[PDB]
Amino acid sequence: LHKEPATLIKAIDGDTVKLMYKGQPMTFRLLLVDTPEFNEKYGPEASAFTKKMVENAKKIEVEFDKGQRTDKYGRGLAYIYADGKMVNEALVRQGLAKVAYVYKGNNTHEQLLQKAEAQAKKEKLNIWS
Ligand SMILES: Cc1cn([C@H]2C[C@H](OP(=O)(O)O)[C@@H](COP(=O)(O)O)O2)c(=O)[nH]c1=O
Ligand SMILES: [Ca+2]
Repeated sequence: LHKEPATLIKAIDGDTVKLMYKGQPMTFRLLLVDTPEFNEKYGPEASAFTKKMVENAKKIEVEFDKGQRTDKYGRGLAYIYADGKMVNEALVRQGLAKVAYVYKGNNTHEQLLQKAEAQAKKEKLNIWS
């Protein structure tokens, strides 16, 4: 996989963010994770976590997997990195997202994220508390 540049337009929630990519505004949905909706428990905390990570970054990058790059709603599907740290993973490691939506051919970082989840769960963090 390859990292590509993007810039933040606006944080949205725990697992969606609006970025400018190749000069065009797009909503991205984070691969392989599910954060609670804002109205659900840990939703606000997930929103806040993602917002802080992307707003504080000097450099946002997008990394598409090998499969589908957009979902049926037109959202980009990618791993998102903030100053080199994967937001997807960081969410899972902090117990603010579950590994989820693992579809074959867009699952390159599945094992990485399952490992993060196992550690979050062992720590009894957030969703696992
Ligand atoms: C994360 C991801 C979501 N989706 C679609 C599946 C779900 O369809 P439904 O809307 O029919 O449930 C929805 C979940 O996104 P949200 O968790 O953002 O609601 O997005 C994909 O198609 N591919 C993906 O990789
Ligand atoms: Ca969600």
